[PDB]
Amino acid sequence: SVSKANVPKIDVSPLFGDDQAAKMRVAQQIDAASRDTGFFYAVNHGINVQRLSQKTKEFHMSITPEEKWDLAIRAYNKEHQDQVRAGYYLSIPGKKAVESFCYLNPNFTPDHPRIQAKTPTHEVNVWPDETKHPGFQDFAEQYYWDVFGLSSALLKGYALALGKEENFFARHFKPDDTLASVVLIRYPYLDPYPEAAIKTAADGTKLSFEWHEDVSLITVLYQSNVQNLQVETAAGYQDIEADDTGYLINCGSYMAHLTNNYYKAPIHRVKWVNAERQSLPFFVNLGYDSVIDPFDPREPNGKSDREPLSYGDYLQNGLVSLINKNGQT
Ligand SMILES: C=C[C@@H](NC(=O)[C@H](CS)NC(=O)CCC[C@H](N)C(=O)O)C(=O)O
Ligand SMILES: [Fe+2]
Repeated sequence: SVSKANVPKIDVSPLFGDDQAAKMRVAQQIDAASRDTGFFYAVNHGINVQRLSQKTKEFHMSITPEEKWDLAIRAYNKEHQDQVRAGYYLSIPGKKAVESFCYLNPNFTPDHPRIQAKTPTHEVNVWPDETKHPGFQDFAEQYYWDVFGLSSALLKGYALALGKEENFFARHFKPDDTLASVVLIRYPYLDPYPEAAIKTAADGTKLSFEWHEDVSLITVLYQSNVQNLQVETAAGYQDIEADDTGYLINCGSYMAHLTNNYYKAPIHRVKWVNAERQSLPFFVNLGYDSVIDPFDPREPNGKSDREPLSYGDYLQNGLVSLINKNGQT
C-alpha cells in the first residue's frame, strides 16, 4: 500500500486574537507539523470557502477562448510581453488538461512605484470584461485581502513556533508591496483523458504534476474534495487527504533557506485523477527587497552561515527553475 500522511488539523483562530498562551499552543502545533511531514490543515480560519469555490467555478466554466487569448500570459500570447505571471494559463485540448488564472497584489497599478520603475516580478493585473463576468474582479480582489489576512495570522504562528516575536515574518508581508499571488486552477474531467497530460513517476504512479518544493515563504491552499496530493518521506510518498473546509498549509523553499532546513519545504506531487476539481493556492511571498537573516534553531547560539537572500531575487530564480523542471503550467 501507499500509506497515509499525518496531516493534523490546527485551529488557528487564536492567531487573530490577544490570548498569548493560546497563540503559543497553536505555534507548537505548527512546529510539530513543520518538523514531521510538513503539512497541516488550518481550520477555523474565518474565510468563506464555499463563496470562493463557487465564484471560481462560475468563472472557469463561462470564460470563452476569445477571452482566454485576451488575458493570456506571454507563454500563450506573444502580444502580451509584460504578462509573465498575471493572466490566463490555457489548456491545450488533447495535450494539456490543467488551466488557470493568476493575479497579483491589486495595489500594483500604473502609478505604483514598482510598476513605474518596471521592477521584475511586478505586473498590473488583467481582468475579464465586467459585463461577461459580473462581480468576478471584486470577488477576486476581496479574496486576495481575505487570504492575505489569514496568511498574516499564520505567519505570526510560524514566527512564534521558531521562538521569534510574532512579527518576525509578518513585518515583511505588507499590502503595499507583497509579491503574493493567487492562482485559480481548474483540473477537468475528460473522457478520454489526454495521455500527454499524464506523467509516470519512477515509482509507477500516474501524475498531473511532478515532484517539487514550493517557491514561497509558505503556501496557503484551498482545494475541492478530490484526493490528489502526495508528500515525500524517507519511506516513499504518502497520500494527503482532502478537506474542502480547511486550508492546507506548507512551507516553501524560502522558509527552508531562512531556517537552515529546520523547517523543510516538503517535496510533494500531484497524482493524476480523472475528476473535475479546483486548486486555489495563495503563495505567500514578501516584498521585492525583503531580506530575512537566516538562523539555525538547532544551535544554542542560533547562528547560521547562510547568506541572507533577497526575496525578489529568490522569487525570480524560483519561478524560472520551476518552469524548467516541471514544464509550462
Ligand atoms: C499548489 C498546487 C498546484 N501547483 C502549482 O501551481 C505549481 C506547484 S505549487 N506551482 C507553480 O506553477 C508556481 C506558480 C506561481 C505563480 N504563477 C506566480 O507567478 O506567483 C497544483 O495543484 O498543481
Ligand atoms: Fe506545490
